[PDB]
Amino acid sequence: GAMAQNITARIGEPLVLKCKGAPKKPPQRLEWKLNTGRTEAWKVLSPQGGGPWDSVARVLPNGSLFLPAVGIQDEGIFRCQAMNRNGKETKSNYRVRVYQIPGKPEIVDSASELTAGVPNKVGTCVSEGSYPAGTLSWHLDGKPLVPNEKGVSVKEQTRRHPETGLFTLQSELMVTPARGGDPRPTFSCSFSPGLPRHRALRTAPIQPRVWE
Amino acid sequence: GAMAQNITARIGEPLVLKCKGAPKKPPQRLEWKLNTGRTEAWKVLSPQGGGPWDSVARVLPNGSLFLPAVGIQDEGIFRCQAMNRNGKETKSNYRVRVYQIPGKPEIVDSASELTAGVPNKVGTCVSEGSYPAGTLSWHLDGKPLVPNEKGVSVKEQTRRHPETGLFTLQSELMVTPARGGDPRPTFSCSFSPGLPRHRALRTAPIQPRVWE
Amino acid sequence: GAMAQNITARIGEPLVLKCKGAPKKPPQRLEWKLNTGRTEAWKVLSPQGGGPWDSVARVLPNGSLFLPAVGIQDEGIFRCQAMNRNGKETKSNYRVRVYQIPGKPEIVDSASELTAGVPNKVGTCVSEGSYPAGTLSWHLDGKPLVPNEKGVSVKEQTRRHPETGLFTLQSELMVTPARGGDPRPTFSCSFSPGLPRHRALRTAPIQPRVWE
Amino acid sequence: GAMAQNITARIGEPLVLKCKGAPKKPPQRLEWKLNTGRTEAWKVLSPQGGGPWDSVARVLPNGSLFLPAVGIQDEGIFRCQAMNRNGKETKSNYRVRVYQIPGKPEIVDSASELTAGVPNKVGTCVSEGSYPAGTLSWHLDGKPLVPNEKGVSVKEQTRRHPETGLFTLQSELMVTPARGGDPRPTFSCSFSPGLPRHRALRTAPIQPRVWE
Ligand SMILES: O=C(O)c1ccc(Oc2cccc(COc3cccc(-c4c(C(=O)O)[nH]c5ccccc45)c3)c2)cc1
Ligand SMILES: O=C(O)c1ccc(Oc2cccc(COc3cccc(-c4c(C(=O)O)[nH]c5ccccc45)c3)c2)cc1
Ligand SMILES: O=C(O)c1ccc(Oc2cccc(COc3cccc(-c4c(C(=O)O)[nH]c5ccccc45)c3)c2)cc1
Ligand SMILES: O=C(O)c1ccc(Oc2cccc(COc3cccc(-c4c(C(=O)O)[nH]c5ccccc45)c3)c2)cc1
Ligand SMILES: O=C(O)c1ccc(Oc2cccc(COc3cccc(-c4c(C(=O)O)[nH]c5ccccc45)c3)c2)cc1
Ligand SMILES: O=C(O)c1ccc(Oc2cccc(COc3cccc(-c4c(C(=O)O)[nH]c5ccccc45)c3)c2)cc1
Ligand SMILES: O=C(O)c1ccc(Oc2cccc(COc3cccc(-c4c(C(=O)O)[nH]c5ccccc45)c3)c2)cc1
Ligand SMILES: O=C(O)c1ccc(Oc2cccc(COc3cccc(-c4c(C(=O)O)[nH]c5ccccc45)c3)c2)cc1
Ligand SMILES: [Cl-]
Ligand SMILES: [Cl-]
Ligand SMILES: [Cl-]
Ligand SMILES: [Cl-]
Repeated sequence: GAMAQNITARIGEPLVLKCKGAPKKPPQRLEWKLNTGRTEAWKVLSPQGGGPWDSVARVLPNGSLFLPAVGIQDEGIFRCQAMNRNGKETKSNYRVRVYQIPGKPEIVDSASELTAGVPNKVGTCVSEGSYPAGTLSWHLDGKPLVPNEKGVSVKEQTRRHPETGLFTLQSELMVTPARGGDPRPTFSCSFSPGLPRHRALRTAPIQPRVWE
Repeated sequence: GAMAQNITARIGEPLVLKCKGAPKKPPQRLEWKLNTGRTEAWKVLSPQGGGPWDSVARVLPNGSLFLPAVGIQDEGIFRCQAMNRNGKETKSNYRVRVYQIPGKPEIVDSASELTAGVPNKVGTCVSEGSYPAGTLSWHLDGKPLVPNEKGVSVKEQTRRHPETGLFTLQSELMVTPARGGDPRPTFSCSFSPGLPRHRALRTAPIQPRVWE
Repeated sequence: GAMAQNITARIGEPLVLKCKGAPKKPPQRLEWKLNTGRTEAWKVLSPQGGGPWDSVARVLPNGSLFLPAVGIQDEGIFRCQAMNRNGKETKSNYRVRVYQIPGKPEIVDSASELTAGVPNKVGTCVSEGSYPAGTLSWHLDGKPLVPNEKGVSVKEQTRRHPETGLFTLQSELMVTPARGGDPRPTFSCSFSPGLPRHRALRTAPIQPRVWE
Repeated sequence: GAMAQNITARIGEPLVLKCKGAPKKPPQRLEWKLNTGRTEAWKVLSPQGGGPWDSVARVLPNGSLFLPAVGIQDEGIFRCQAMNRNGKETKSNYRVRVYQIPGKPEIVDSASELTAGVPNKVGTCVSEGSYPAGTLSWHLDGKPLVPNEKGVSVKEQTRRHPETGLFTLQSELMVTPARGGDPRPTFSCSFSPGLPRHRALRTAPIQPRVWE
C-alpha cells in the first residue's frame, strides 16, 4: 500500500481520525474513503452522511471521522482528502489495527510435586479475551523456557469466543528437572500481545517441590 | 474435505442438524464438532453444553444440534459421532452454506427516449440484501443481453451493509440500438442467486421509445 | 466499491486491459493501480516499469496493462488514470474475476441394477480442474433431481489440487425408485460453472435396469 | 482447536513431522490428515501415497511426513493417527507456522543535518523479504522512540513481492529535536519478527548533526 500513519484502536472504544487540512468548520470540501472488514473495497463517506453508515462512522463538524465503538471489522485503511479555503489539497492516510487486552493470565492444574529426571506436567496457563491472539510463554527462575530444549515441552491451544471473536489461549508445560537441581524452582507464564509496544502480562508464580 | 450432506440455511432462521444414529433421548454417547466462521479450527460441543456456545448452538434432547438464528459466521462444517445402545458408531457430516434472499430488484434512472445508432444509458438495476452476492443481468425482449456484444455495455458495483454484511448490487446498462430496429423495445433486469436451484428475481420491464 | 467493467479472465491465458483516454503512444501521463491477491492494498505500476512486477504485469506501448498468463492471485481490481495531450483526465476501472473450465465430467461406480422401493447408489459424478469451484447436479430423464425430495439423496465432496489450486468435485447420488416406474431410467450429471453465462458441461447418460 | 505442538518452519526448507507411536518400518497402520492453505478442509495422506500430493508431502519409511520445501501455503494443522503392533492408538497434532527471515534492514535517505525545534525527516528504514510481515521500529541513543510522543512522527508502508509473497516494510522517521539537546544523536532502526523468540535485526546507526 502507501505510506500511512499507523493507528492502534482498542475494541469497544471510540476512535477519532483527523482530516488533515480540512477547514475547522463547515462548509468543507472533504471526503473520507475506507476499506475495512465492513466494506467491499472502498466506501466513500461524506460530511452529510446518511444511511446505515451513520451508526458506524460519521464525519464530525471539524471534518474528523468518528467511530463510537471500534470493532474487529473496522481494521483496515481510512483516508481523507480535503481542500482548504485557498485550494490546497491535503491527504490523510491511516492504517487502523484493532486490539483487545485479555484478562490477567492464570495458571490452572499446577503440580505441587515434580520428580527429577522424568517428565512432569508443571501446569496450564490460560489467557482469555485477546485480539489479536498473542502468545503465551513460560519462565523458570526469571529466564524464558525454550520448548524442545533441555527436557522442556509445551502444547498450545487457541479458541475463539463465538460472539465476540476474542481469543482464549492455553499452554501446557512439561519439564524434566535436571538431577541435583534447585529443589524449589519458580515457574511463571506470560502473555505477549500481538501488536508492538504493548506490555506483557504475567501470572503469579508457582513453586513446586522437586524430589531427587 | 470428506463427503458430506449439503445444507443451505437462510440467515436469521433456525437450523436443526440431525445426529444420525443417536439414541432418541438421553443418555447419549454423542459429540458434535464444528469448524465455522466462529471457530478456530474444530470446536467440540457436548450434550451437557455450557458456556457462551449455549447462546449459539445447543444439543437437543434427541441429540440434534440447534441454532436458533443462523448467521453468516455459521457457514462451515458440522459433524456428529454417536454410539447407539448396542455400540454401533455412526457419523454425520454436514457442509452448511448460508444465504439471504434480497428484495425484489428495481430499475432506477430509466431512460424514456433512446436514439438509434448512438450509445444510450438505459437504466440502473439495484438489488438489496443478498448473501452470497449473486449477480444482476439484463434482458431485451425476453432474451439475455450479453455485455460487449452488439453494442451493449454494462458497469457493475457491489457494496456491503456495514452491520449485516448483506450485499447491494448495481448494474448500469448502455445500448446502441440498431437502426431500423423495434421502436418500443422491452428491457428488464434479473437477480440470480449464488446458490444452486434458488430462483431468479426479475424487475418490472421498461419500454423506452427509440428514435430513428 | 465503485462502478467497474467486469472482466472474466481464464487462468493461464494473457489479459490486456485498456487504459481509456491514454495517448496512443509514448509519452503518456498515465498510471495503473491494482489490488489483487498479489498485493498489500494498492500497488502502482508505471509505464517505465521495472522490478519483479515486470514478470507479472507490464504497461504496453499503447498504455494498456498486459499480464502474459493470468493466475488465481490476479483476481481483484485494476484501475488506470490517464491524461490526454489536451489535459482531460480519464479513468478506467476493471473488476477482474479469474476462472478455469474443468474437464468433461465423468460418472464412476455407476449401478447396473436398481431395486424399486429401496435406496440404491446410482453413481458418483466427478469433475476435475475448475475455478471457481462450481457445482454438480443430477438429472433423471432430462429433469433436474432435487436432493431431499422424493427419495433422492446426494452427498458432495470438494478437493483442491495442491499446486494449482483448481477444484475437483464429487457427487454421489442415491435414489429410491418408485414402484411401477420406468424400468430403464436415464440419469446424467452436469457441472455448472461459478461465473455467469458460462456453459454447463454434461456427462454421458447411464441407464440402469430397475427391478420391481 | 485442540492442544497441539507448535512447529515453526522456515520457507524453502524441508520439514519432517514425527508420527508418534508408529512402528519403525512398514507395515504401518497410520494415517496423516492436514488442513493447510493447499487444502479444502482435511486432506488424508497415506503411506502408499500417490498423485500430485507426492510432490508436496510424502510419508517416509518410518511413518513421518516429509515436505521437501515448505511454502506459505503449508501453514495449518497436521495430524497423525497410528496403531502400533499391539493395538495402542497414538495421536500426533502439529500447528505449523511458516516464516522467512528478511535481509538485514537498511536506512536510506538519512539526514546529515537536523534543526532543533522544528520537524526533520531523519531517514527511511527498509526491510525486504520477511514472513509474516513483522514490524520496524526506531531507536535514539539505544532507547526506543515512541511515535506521537515527544515530537516523534512515523509513517509506515507494506508491500508484497508479487511472486514470493514475502513482505517489504518501510518506515519513515521524523523528529523535532529538543533545544539544548545532544548535538550528535545516534539513531537506528530494528526489524522485529512476527513469531515468538525470533531475534531482531538492527541497522547500522546514523549520526546526524543537530543545529541549535
Ligand atoms: O449510531 C448513530 O446513529 C450515531 C453515530 C455517530 C454519531 O456521532 C456523531 C459523529 C460524527 C458527527 C456527529 C455530528 O455530525 C454533524 C452534525 C451536524 C451537522 C453536521 C455537518 C456539519 C457540521 O458538523 O456542523 N457540516 C456539514 C457539511 C455538510 C454536511 C453535513 C455537515 C455534522 C455526530 C451519532 C450517532
Ligand atoms: O499522515 C498521513 O496522513 C499520510 C501519510 C502518508 C501519506 O503518503 C501518501 C501520499 C500520497 C498518496 C497516498 C495514498 O493515496 C491517498 C492517500 C490519502 C487520500 C487519498 C485520496 C484520493 C486520491 O489521491 O486520488 N482521493 C480521495 C478521495 C477521498 C478520500 C481520499 C482520497 C489517496 C499516501 C499521505 C498521508
Ligand atoms: O436471540 C438469539 O439468537 C438467541 C436465542 C436463544 C438463546 O439461548 C438458546 C441457545 C441455543 C439453543 C436454545 C434452545 O434449544 C435448547 C436450549 C437449551 C436447552 C434445550 C433443552 C431442553 C428444554 O429447552 O426444555 N431440555 C433439554 C434436554 C437436553 C438438552 C437440551 C435441552 C433446548 C436456546 C441464545 C440466543
Ligand atoms: O450424511 C452424512 O452425514 C455423511 C455423508 C458422508 C460421509 O462420508 C464420510 C465417511 C467417513 C468420514 C467422514 C469425515 O469424517 C467424519 C465425519 C463425521 C464425524 C467424524 C468424527 C470423528 C472421527 O471419525 O474420528 N470423531 C468425531 C467426534 C465428534 C464428532 C465427529 C467426529 C468424522 C465422512 C459421512 C456421513
Ligand atoms: O516476465 C517478463 O519479464 C515479461 C513480462 C511482460 C512482458 O511483455 C510486455 C508487456 C508490456 C509491455 C511490453 C513493452 O513495454 C515497453 C517496451 C519499450 C518501451 C516502453 C515504454 C514506452 C513504449 O511502449 O514505447 N513508453 C514508455 C514511456 C515511459 C516508460 C516506458 C515506456 C514499454 C512488453 C515481457 C516480459
Ligand atoms: O469503464 C470504466 O473503466 C469505468 C467504469 C466505471 C467508473 O466509475 C467510476 C467513476 C469514478 C471513480 C471510480 C473509482 O475510482 C477510480 C477509478 C479509476 C481510476 C482511479 C484513480 C485515481 C483517483 O480517482 O484518485 N487516481 C489514480 C491513479 C492511478 C490509477 C487510477 C487512479 C480511481 C469509478 C469509472 C470507469
Ligand atoms: O522441488 C520440489 O520442491 C520437489 C522435490 C521433490 C519432489 O518429489 C518428492 C516429494 C515428496 C517427498 C519426496 C521424498 O521423500 C520420499 C519420497 C518418495 C519416497 C520416499 C521413500 C523411499 C525412498 O526414497 O527410497 N522409500 C520409501 C518407502 C516408503 C515410503 C516412502 C519411501 C521418500 C520426493 C517434489 C517436489
Ligand atoms: O504432541 C502431540 O502430538 C499432541 C498434542 C496434543 C494433543 O491433544 C489432543 C488429544 C486428543 C485429540 C486431539 C485432536 O484430535 C486429533 C489429533 C490427532 C489425530 C487425530 C485423528 C483422528 C481422531 O481422533 O478421530 N483420526 C485421525 C485419522 C488420521 C489422522 C489423524 C486422526 C485427531 C488433540 C494430541 C497430541
Ligand atoms: Cl474455537
Ligand atoms: Cl461497501
Ligand atoms: Cl483438499
Ligand atoms: Cl504490494
